[PDB]
Amino acid sequence: AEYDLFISHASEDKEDFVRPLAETLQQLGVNVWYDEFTLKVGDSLRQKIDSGLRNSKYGTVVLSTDFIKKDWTNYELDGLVAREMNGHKMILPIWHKITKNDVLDYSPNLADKVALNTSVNSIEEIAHQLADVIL
Repeated sequence: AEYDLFISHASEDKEDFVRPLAETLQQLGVNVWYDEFTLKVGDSLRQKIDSGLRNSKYGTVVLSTDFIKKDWTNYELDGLVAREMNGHKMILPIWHKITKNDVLDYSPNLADKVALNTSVNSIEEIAHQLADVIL
C-alpha cells in the first residue's frame, strides 16, 4: 500500500474539516490522502472505498448529515465503517456535523458503532487516535 490512510468524506466537509485533519495527520507522520474519495450525489461509495482500501493500509469515514444523506446505502454504514479488504481496514469512524435524528432516520444500527465526535473531540485528539494505530 502506497498510503497509510484514506479519508472518505462528503464534499461539504472537504475544505473545512478533512483538509485540516489530513494536515494534522501529516504533521504526526501519517501518509494520508483524501482528494480522490470525495462523495458527490449519485456516486457509488463502495467504488471509492474499494479504491481506497486497495492502495491504503487504513480508511476512515467522516459521518456528516451531508454524507449520510448522499450515501445511497447509508442504512448499511454500520457494516461499511468496519469493512476490510486485502488486509486493509476501515477504522475509527468520525461523527462530524450530524444529528441524532439523522442517525435515526438514515442509519439507525450505526449508533453504537461510532465513538469519535468532532463536537466533543478536537481535531488533534482524533488525529492521535489514527496516528497511534498507524505508526
